[PDB]
Amino acid sequence: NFRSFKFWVHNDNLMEVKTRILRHLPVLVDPLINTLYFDNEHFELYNDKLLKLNSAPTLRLRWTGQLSDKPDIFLEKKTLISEFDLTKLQLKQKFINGFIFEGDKKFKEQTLKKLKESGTAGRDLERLEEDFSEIQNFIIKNELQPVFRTVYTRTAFQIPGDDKIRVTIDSNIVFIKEDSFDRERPIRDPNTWHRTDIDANVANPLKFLRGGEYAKFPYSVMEIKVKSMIHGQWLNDLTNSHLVKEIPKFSIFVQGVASLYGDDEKLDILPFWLLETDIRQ
Repeated sequence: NFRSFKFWVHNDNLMEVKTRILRHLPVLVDPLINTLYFDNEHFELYNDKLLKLNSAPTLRLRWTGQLSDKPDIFLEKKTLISEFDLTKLQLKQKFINGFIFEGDKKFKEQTLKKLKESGTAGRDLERLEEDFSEIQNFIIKNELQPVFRTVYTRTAFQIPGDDKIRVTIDSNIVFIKEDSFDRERPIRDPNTWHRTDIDANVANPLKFLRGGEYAKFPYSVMEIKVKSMIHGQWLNDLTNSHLVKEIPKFSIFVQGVASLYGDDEKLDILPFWLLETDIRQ
């Protein structure tokens, strides 16, 4: 309450797993989700998240669909305190560079000003202000920058107004480098919050992606957030089944860093989840 459990699901079992969940939870009803994770060039956040030091926050920009359609963009900081705490800010696209590269305070200022004018309670205005400051200071203090993106499609299962259980399955998971590490020819321009090729509004925006710039993850990732390892019993039948493979402490952030940069001599440590196994057997 609330506990998170993560599983890998083989493509061969994906449809059966979905049909089983659907018997107990309605499904929300194609667009890619983009999650663009931050770290510094020493991979400190990755190191902490894997060793489990310093509350091990992760930080990402998240938006759905094609950046062209002007989606909402979230900047989200997640920290495990038995319970994950999430600080989530909605950022207007054109302020992102200033906010993450230049310590700009003006988007916060304008936002609070508007909300205050329209009648948001003081206690709320103040909480929002703390959220802005905590995320920006986190970025500045630790020299965080956008490093890599995960892209995937999500199927989400959830009974309205019911907290007990909630289930997501993410498929088509791909990791893509988006760092400004190289002083010449950085993948992402150092003053631009995202690499601009893959977000271009064109037929194939992945045209210029190089092999060493992406990695595919082979399984779907199912997360069950509950109020198996650490009404309720379809859950047991499912998760004690050959159909899902529970993976204690799985982190998509850690996996993406390892998959992309492990062969590039940036990392001292790698996760060992125990992907040589056939997860079906």
